[PDB]
Amino acid sequence: HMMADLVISSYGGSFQDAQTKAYFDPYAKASGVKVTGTTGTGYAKVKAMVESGNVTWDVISAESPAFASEVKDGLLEPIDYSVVKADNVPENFRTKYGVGYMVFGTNLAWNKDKFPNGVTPAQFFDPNVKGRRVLPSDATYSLEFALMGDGVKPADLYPLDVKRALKVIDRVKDQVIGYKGASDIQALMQQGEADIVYAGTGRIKNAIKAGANWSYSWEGALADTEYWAVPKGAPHAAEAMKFINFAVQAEPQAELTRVIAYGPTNVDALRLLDPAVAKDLPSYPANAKLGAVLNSKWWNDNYDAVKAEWTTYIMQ
Ligand SMILES: O=C(O)[C@@H]1C=CC(=O)N1C[C@@H](O)[C@@H](O)[C@H](O)[C@H](O)CO
Repeated sequence: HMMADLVISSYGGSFQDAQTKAYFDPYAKASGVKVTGTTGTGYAKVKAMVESGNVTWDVISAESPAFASEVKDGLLEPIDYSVVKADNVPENFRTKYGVGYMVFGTNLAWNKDKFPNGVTPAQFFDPNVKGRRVLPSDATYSLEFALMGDGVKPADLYPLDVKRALKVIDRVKDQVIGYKGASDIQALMQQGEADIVYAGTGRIKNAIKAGANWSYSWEGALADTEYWAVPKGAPHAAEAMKFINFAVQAEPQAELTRVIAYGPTNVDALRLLDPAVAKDLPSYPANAKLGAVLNSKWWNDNYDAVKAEWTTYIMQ
């Protein structure tokens, strides 16, 4: 049994606040287990922890390119499907080393006072459009936005033309104030320290709810899948499977979407929600046609080479 906290690593800020309300606190109440949310999730951190042999994280939230790299390096425990019992979660989300629990869009957002007529992906990469820009911390999401912004059709994205994408970012690189994580981006929006960003739909909508006079579009947006995974050598690997089972059920999945504008993988969650929530999701036909879906197969094969270039690229 659990004699200490079940440690869950995520992204912090409003998204972790949402996960705590929908998954962490309800599981703690249902199981009697102490659940502690932490930050730092990512492939580099998971690798360092697992390879050290000093594993302090029991459950991780992994975005599909980070998840792909973790699987490739044998950093995760296989999911116990005798424990994770969710026939209403499509089999393609129920993978060997992780369970797809959320579908999320990454969108172009603008401050309405600086840009009342909005910003298109073409205008984001236009040197003549003046404004403090924030791009994501890694090459993932960033490269696809640069390419769609430069006129690459969403259907023609992969294999990513990395050279072109970087030459595209090069046009507005002097106006890019940072390459930040989701929590840092939401704080910059709320503090009015940026004018144009590329961030998670839920982070944008939560900043607006909190008073940020910002807007966004689905033009050049990138949709991705978020996974629950268990680091290899996790001290509470068996309890982690019990948390994952709980979290992927219709009620916790619907509670997540209620608080933050990210979509469920459980097919029975949306009928529990306001019909209007469907319009703020990447799968919505009017939204889907304007952007693309991240290809994790491409990132699985190309992440290491792209990362080696990206690190040197953002270090000027
Ligand atoms: O935390 C969020 O609201 C969103 C929703 C899931 C997710 O992975 N998020 C983070 C990404 O949008 C992004 O911040 C990413 O981790 C970095 O760009 C590093 O690749």
